Amino acid sequence: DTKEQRILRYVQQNAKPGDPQSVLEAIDTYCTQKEWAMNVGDAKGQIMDAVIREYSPSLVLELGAYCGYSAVRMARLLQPGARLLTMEMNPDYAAITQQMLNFAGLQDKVTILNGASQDLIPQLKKKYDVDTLDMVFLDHWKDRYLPDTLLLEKCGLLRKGTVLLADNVIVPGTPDFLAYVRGSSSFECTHYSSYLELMKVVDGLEKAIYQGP
Amino acid sequence: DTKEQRILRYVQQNAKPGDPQSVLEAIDTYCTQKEWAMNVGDAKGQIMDAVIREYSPSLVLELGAYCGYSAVRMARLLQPGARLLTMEMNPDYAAITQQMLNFAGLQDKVTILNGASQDLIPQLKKKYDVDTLDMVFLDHWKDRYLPDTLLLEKCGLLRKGTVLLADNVIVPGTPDFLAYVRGSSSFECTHYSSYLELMKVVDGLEKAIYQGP
Ligand SMILES: C[S@@+](CC[C@H](N)C(=O)[O-])C[C@H]1O[C@@H](n2cnc3c(N)ncnc32)[C@H](O)[C@@H]1O
Ligand SMILES: C[S@@+](CC[C@H](N)C(=O)[O-])C[C@H]1O[C@@H](n2cnc3c(N)ncnc32)[C@H](O)[C@@H]1O
Ligand SMILES: O=[N+]([O-])c1cc(O)c(O)c([N+](=O)[O-])c1
Ligand SMILES: O=[N+]([O-])c1cc(O)c(O)c([N+](=O)[O-])c1
Ligand SMILES: [Br-]
Ligand SMILES: [Mg+2]
Ligand SMILES: [Mg+2]
Repeated sequence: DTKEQRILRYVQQNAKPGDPQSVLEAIDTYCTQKEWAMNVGDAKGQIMDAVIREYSPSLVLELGAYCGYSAVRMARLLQPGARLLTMEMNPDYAAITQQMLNFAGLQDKVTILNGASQDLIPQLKKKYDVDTLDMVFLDHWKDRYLPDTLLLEKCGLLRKGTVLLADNVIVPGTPDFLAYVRGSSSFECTHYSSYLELMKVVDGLEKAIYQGP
Repeated sequence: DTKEQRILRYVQQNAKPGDPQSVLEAIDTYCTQKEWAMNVGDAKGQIMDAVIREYSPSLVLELGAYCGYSAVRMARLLQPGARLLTMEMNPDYAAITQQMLNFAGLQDKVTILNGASQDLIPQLKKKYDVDTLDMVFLDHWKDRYLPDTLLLEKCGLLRKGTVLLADNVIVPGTPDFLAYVRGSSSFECTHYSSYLELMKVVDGLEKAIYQGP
């Protein structure tokens, strides 16, 4: 089996179907105690959660699904009738994502788009009936953040107020993208500093309440 | 200089005087980005916080102060009239702890005792007219947890309801202590699983809001 198949199996064993919180917690545990994986992670996930709650987007685009962790994070906070589209070019990853969404009970709010962003973004208006996007989460290969931002602009998919949220602008880093959006009057930028989710060591406290001799 | 001098300087440089929360955050930042140190840490510190809030102890004894991190955590949550005694054998560390508490503005709630727990525990009743303790936090050298627990009992410092809270019962581990309190009818035990505070890698998200062409 693969790492992504092992993550899904761990979720199926330990999380609760229909409970997105339990799914996030199970992936967090597996990927900090058993095998590291490139999910956005809990620390940066809290920041993502706050951006979703603040802007209450009706239509979100995610670039890079992997196993569905960030899709589960975002979709569980969407208002009724709000939607997430997520693009993923690795079909085995997309297959895991679909199963993860089904387990979490969020499959009716998320649509997986199979293929590469450079091929699918130009299809959003015609094939998927998108007018403009309310929010875009960028988390795919880092050398594509800037070209896809420019493609979204050229295709007329952004409007005033559309929120781009980009992972990993420090590590592995996206210096061309950062230079562009920070230097351009077309974007108002805010940086949110945080941490990667690396492997951890389990420890514990014991509470012992004295009962008398 | 020493690691503990560098930690204290980083706090004085970056935290707000009189603000315990800012002091904790500065220590967290230094000891996860610059140099690891044996503080209880933020994850286990949240559990400590919850125990303090649940039992609202009027008299707390801490075994092992180091730089004052856990003393700041506990003292900032103590109610009016409550006090913390902390024992620290290392005079250099005891001095750092005093400066740390002074900076945080918590010095009037904490009394530092500079000596070894096995020497000072039998003197608490005579030197401070202690009757019994409401809570004990054990976080000193791990081979002393069991003998100091037995000494606290012998010297009459525990009452029915006194809460012992022990750090590191998994890593580095306190197997004799754990076997004793879990096995003994004199203690009712609860385990709180958590994680060590190891070094982290800074990353961040960028929020870029589109304004138009
Ligand atoms: C870091 S992972 C996604 C993690 C996910 N956002 C999360 O937080 O759970 C990166 C993903 O992007 C996919 N990918 C990379 N370039 C892509 C592109 N141009 N179009 C679509 N998917 C892409 C990869 O196959 C991979 O699954
Ligand atoms: C892990 S550190 C304490 C960390 C502190 N509780 C915190 O979370 O910020 C251990 C400390 O215990 C002190 N120590 C070890 N054995 C002791 C003893 N028998 N009596 C008093 N202090 C002791 C050491 O000098 C050291 O500073
Ligand atoms: O190597 N990493 O720490 C990461 C982290 C990440 O969050 C990534 O998205 C990533 N990637 O897409 O290649 C790599
Ligand atoms: O080595 N460690 O990870 C630790 C952690 C700790 O929390 C400790 O208290 C410690 N010690 O007192 O020696 C050591
Ligand atoms: Br691929
Ligand atoms: Mg990422
Ligand atoms: Mg400790």
